[PDB]
Amino acid sequence: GYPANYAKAPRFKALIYYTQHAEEAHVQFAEQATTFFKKLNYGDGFVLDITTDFSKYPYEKLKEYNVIIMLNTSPNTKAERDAFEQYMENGGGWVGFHAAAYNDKNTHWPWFVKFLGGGVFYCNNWPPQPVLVEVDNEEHPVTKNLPASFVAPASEWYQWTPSPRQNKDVEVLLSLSPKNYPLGIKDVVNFGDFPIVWSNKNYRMIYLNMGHGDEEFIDGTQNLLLVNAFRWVVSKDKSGNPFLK
Amino acid sequence: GYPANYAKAPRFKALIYYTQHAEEAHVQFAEQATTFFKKLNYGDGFVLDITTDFSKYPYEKLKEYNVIIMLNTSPNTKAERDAFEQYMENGGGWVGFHAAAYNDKNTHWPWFVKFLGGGVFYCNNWPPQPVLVEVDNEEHPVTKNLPASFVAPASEWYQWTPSPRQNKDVEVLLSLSPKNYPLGIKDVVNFGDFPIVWSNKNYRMIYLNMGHGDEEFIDGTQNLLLVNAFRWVVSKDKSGNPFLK
Amino acid sequence: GYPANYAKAPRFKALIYYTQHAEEAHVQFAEQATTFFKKLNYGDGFVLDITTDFSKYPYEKLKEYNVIIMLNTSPNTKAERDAFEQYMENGGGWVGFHAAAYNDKNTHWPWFVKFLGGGVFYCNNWPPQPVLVEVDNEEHPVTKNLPASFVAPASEWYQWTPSPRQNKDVEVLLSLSPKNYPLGIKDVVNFGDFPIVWSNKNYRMIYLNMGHGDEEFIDGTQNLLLVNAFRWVVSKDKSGNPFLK
Repeated sequence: GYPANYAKAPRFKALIYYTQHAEEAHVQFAEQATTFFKKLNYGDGFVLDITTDFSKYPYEKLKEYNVIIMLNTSPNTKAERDAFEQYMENGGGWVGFHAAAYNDKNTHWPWFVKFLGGGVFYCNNWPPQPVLVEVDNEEHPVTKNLPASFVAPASEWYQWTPSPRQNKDVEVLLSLSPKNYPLGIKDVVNFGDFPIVWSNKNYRMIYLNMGHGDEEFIDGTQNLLLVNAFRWVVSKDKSGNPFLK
Repeated sequence: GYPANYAKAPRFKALIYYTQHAEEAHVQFAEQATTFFKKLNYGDGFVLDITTDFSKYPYEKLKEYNVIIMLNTSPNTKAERDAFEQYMENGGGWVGFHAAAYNDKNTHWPWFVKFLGGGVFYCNNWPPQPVLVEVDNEEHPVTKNLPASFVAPASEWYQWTPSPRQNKDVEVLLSLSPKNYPLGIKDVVNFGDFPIVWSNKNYRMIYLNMGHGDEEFIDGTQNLLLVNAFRWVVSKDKSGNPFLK
Repeated sequence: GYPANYAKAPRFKALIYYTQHAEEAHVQFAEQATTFFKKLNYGDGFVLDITTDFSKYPYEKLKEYNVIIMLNTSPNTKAERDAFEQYMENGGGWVGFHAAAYNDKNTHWPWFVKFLGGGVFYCNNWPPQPVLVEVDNEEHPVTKNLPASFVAPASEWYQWTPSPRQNKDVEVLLSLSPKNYPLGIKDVVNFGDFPIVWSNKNYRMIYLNMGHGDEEFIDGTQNLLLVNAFRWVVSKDKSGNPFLK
């Protein structure tokens, strides 16, 4: 048999959402990550919509998207938050990066904290720097063609309380190695669990902690992780896997 | 004695040939790869000539080059084809990239199909993406200082039929790992042998499947493979190894 | 308790010194390496001063710095050499790159030759190219989160005589692998010991042989080595580790 499946029309719809109302380093990442996903849509393998205004997307308009890619922020208004809740509870897809999972005592969105796996922002290192990362599960579609360990390019890295690993429904896929400790020049992280890529198995979602600055696409290994993360979430659609059409 | 051999004059002549009559991503690679080889000639270690018109090179003018670097296409006219045939049959050198080996039912160049090792274009993945690659032979001068496996930067990757590995006179040096399967977002490759760097031992030649887009030089490991590929073909010259002068 | 130490004010002072009176490739590295250290000082984790004139820094003014980063040259006048000698003998810190350690029969500075570990310039490869490098000691703070081996991005590489490894007081941390031999297109290095990152344990210092051209920051792994090198020299300040404040 022939080994290749050539698409006859776009396979699925993806929505990119990012804000300009964020730290310059987060806007820079969001703009370069948009270019990265646009390049993946050269030849129209899928339908890619880009927005800076999530208020135009109630649940009824979010339904058509296989996946939402949130590059630097999460919904802030009740209307936006409710739309995303209903979308995720009804089998929607999510690829979240860095500050898209940021939450503290002033977020007042317990559904989101639960959706992420319980982790509230705890600490971070400073300045952004490369780190040694480790694959927690080598048999997963996100990591099956990734080296067991590699140096990720420079980012600001976050710890959470409790660690998402403490959640029975969370599957941690990549972690920041404790061999990096003490980590930081300005703000130093000295210990603790440091997961950076995970999935809450109750939802069709993946979170990646990297997403800061203008140099997150200089590394082939991390770019492969991003392709793998996006592809896995898209393939898991309850209405069917789009790569089999 | 002293461990270094300093050149007294340029060691050999190389010719770069690429076309502007190709997909923009093929011209982008060709332009960046030309810069890469120009940087290797800082200080004039060799003589590097660059052309976009192979019709100016009959066999008598190709004789003067140790190696021809074909970045994105192969000869298309009988005169150009015949010149390249005579050059390769008389001990000439070749470094071919990506679309320089492309051939199908409308090519009508059976010598070139044989020269490449028999492989006719079969399929490809889409869009371009990084992949896990594996060294087939770790003792070879092209791969002796390369990691056993690594993630190559983004490219469009080709399968051939029959696989060049099936030819007794071909030595496969690098392979796209089956751990990458299923490979593709638009056009998905699900199985089969996937050699990407090989040599037909009947000629002083090397083929590298990568060569697409404007980010093929972001990776030190793949840049080393390219230095190694070029150096190996040049060293094997029948009139003597230029690196020993 | 809490795993993170957030700085309340800049932790230490660093001085960058580079010359414009050097090969362009050495000036290009120096300018990009200055940007790299400026990015490490985003948010003012430390105080970073930059100069092209070391004659403005007698010992009395050098004492205020935890570390001196020498990107492409060493002190050339007796006044500049005496200032640097007194600074290093009184517990000063040093991070040196590439041509900053260059010395030959016309240097007439035996203190510096001793400070470096005894190595006099012997030979080099040409043109600059990536190479397979190996970690010599995996337990050291400079290498504890680095892969055991990796391909470093393109640089011109130096051999010394005698090897710094022959010195009982020197700790070699990274080496250029002999698997790279024969190394070079123009100027070929065929054998010998090839250390590239080391420390003379009699001083608070680290030397890194890389530092040539405009593409030394394309690799996450080598960027981590540079962060690690800088952090380790700074952390060993006799007046106390600045990262524990």
